[PDB]
Amino acid sequence: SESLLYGYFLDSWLDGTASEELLRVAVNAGDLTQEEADKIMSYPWGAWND
Amino acid sequence: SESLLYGYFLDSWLDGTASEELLRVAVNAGDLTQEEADKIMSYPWGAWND
Amino acid sequence: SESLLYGYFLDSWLDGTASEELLRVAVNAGDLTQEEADKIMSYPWGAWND
Amino acid sequence: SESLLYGYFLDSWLDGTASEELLRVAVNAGDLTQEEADKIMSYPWGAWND
Amino acid sequence: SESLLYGYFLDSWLDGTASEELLRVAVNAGDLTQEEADKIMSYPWGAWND
Amino acid sequence: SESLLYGYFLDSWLDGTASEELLRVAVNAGDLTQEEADKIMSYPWGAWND
Repeated sequence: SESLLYGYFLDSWLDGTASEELLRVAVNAGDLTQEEADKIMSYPWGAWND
Repeated sequence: SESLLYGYFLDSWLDGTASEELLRVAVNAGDLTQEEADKIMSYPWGAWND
Repeated sequence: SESLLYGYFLDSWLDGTASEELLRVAVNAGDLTQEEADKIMSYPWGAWND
Repeated sequence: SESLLYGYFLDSWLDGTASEELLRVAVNAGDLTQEEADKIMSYPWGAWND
Repeated sequence: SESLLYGYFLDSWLDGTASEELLRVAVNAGDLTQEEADKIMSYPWGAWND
Repeated sequence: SESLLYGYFLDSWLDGTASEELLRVAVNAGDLTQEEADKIMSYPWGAWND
């Protein structure tokens, strides 16, 4: 099952506030797994603003 | 029982921010089941903005 | 106990965004029970905007 | 322990959106206990807007 | 562990909406412990608006 | 596992509302561990506003 903040970091990618770097900071923080970051990046960045 | 982000992706369809493609990205990500996507699409898209 | 999205659909009725039809779509989706829809409709629709 | 929507209905009283009637509709709906409604009404109504 | 509404009442203190009186109403309501109120008051009131 | 308010205090750092002092108040309150504060500070402060 996913990290507690997966939905939070996925939302920030989809609303265009998060960057590639931020997600990696979260990976090294342990708030996301590497696999989760790669999954979030598979979404259209800033899709909510389209 | 539903995927953790079902209510999140249902809300984005109902508020008119999500698209058909986005839901399918979530299906292949494993954040939604195929059945859940098809269920969300059964709702009036952008119903909150009506 | 109630469906996960009961509080969500109750809020949308109370803030005047949801309709009678939408609640029934949710009933047939299985995101609300028939009894839950009938309960939500017992509230003043758009009570938050009054 | 409290009804799931206690914090929701307490917030609506504190932000000045809920009324005495609404809380009682929730009591008869079973979304709040009578004791919970009486507790919420013990707070300053619309305290967040003060 | 903390009362369900601890994070809610802490947020209202930090965003400058809650007062000393409100927190005490919550103490007597049983939505916060006395110790929790005293803890919340240890934060800079309206810190989010600074 | 993390303190209940970790995601809350991480969000306030990322949206630029929280300060170094605030996080330390939360450390001494016991709403965050020292390790959690140091982790939150490893993120770009006010990253959501960038």
